[PDB]
Amino acid sequence: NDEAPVFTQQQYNRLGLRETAGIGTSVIVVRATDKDTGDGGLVNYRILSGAEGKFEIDESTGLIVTVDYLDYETKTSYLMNVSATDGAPPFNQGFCSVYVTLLNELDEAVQFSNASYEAVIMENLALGTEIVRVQAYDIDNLNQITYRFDAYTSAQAKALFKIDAITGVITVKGLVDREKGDFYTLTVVADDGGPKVDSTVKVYITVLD
Ligand SMILES: [Ca+2]
Ligand SMILES: [Ca+2]
Ligand SMILES: [Ca+2]
Ligand code: NA
Repeated sequence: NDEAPVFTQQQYNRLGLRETAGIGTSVIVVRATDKDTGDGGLVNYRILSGAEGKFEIDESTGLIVTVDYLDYETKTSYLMNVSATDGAPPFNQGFCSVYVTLLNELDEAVQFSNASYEAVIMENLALGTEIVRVQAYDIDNLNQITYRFDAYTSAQAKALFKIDAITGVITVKGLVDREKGDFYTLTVVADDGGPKVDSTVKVYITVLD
């Protein structure tokens, strides 16, 4: 027991670890010195709490790495308790903690302001009349949404309506004639500039005599 291990820092800090970091990514290196000779000065590294199944420490190297995927939107930061135990009886311990905070990156989809949208209009509505407004909210809270009609929205309905790529306001583009169509189901995509499979909503437009 001549002395116990002392880490080089009380709290280690890794700030802005990318949440989309891959498995095995280097997080931070800890180090506890023990100036006893032989096995009394040889320390074994271990996490006691706080990693929540996302981090693993090398017992010998003291390197911490990730061990599955991270998520800013599920947990923004981690505080792990680490021990260093010397290699001979009586296995004296030393202690630190490790603070990891995550960098929010654009890896999530988008929510809309309702389940769907509806508009009831009359024939021969003037051009550029506002019909309804689609609005959506980047889950990631990084980007603004851009709005467009999806690929499968019909030529006929692309001729009659236009959505604003910024405001998401749908306006009258051409002349709505009842006999040509009294009801339209539009599909609006909200793009966040991100990866995800496209977030869409329905707009149901009804035309009256
Ligand atoms: Ca010792
Ligand atoms: Ca995320
Ligand atoms: Ca994110
Ligand atoms: Na998003």
